[PDB]
Amino acid sequence: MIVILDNGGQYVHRIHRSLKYIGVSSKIVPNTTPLEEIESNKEVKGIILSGGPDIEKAKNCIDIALNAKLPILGICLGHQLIALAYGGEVGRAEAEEYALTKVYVDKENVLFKNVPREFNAWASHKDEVKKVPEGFEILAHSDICQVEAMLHKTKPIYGVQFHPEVAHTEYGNEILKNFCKVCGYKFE
Repeated sequence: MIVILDNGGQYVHRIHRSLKYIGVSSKIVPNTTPLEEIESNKEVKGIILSGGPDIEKAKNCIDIALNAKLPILGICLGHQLIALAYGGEVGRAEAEEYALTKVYVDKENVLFKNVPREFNAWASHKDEVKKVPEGFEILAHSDICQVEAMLHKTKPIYGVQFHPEVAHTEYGNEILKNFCKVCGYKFE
C-alpha cells in the first residue's frame, strides 16, 4: 500500500480514491507521522506527500524526503518540500488559481510512461521550484513553469507541480500507476 501524508490540501481524498480505482490500497495519515512509524510497516511500498497550503506546517515531510528508504511522490507542496529538503529553492510565481496547463514531458522517464509528450494537467502555480536541487533533473515544464516535474537522479523520489489525482489531469491515473510501478506493483 501507499501512505499519503495529508499536508492539508482539499484533493488528499482524490489521491486515495484514484489509487483504489487502479487497485492499489492507501492510507491517509497526519503529515506529522514520524518516518520511523511509516517504515515499521513493511506493507507500505511508497509515500505520497500531498498538496497543502503552508510549507512551515509540513516541516516533517523534509525528514521523510531526506531519510525515507521508500519511493516518494511530492504533489504541488510535496514537490516543493522535496526541493527544499535537498537544498533546492522555492518561491511565489503566479497568482493563485487552478487552471488546465499544457505540460511538455522533456525526457523519457518511468513517471511518464504511456503519457503523451504533451498533456493537459490541473495545476495551481501560486508557488514553484525556483532552483532544482543538486543531483535532480527536470522531467517536464509548461510555458509558465520551468519545473512541472523533477526526479532525484539516484533515489526513487518524484515531484509534480500539478495534481494527477484529479480527473481534469489527462493520464493522471497513469502517472500514479507509474509511481506505484516503482513501488513494486504490476498492472498487467
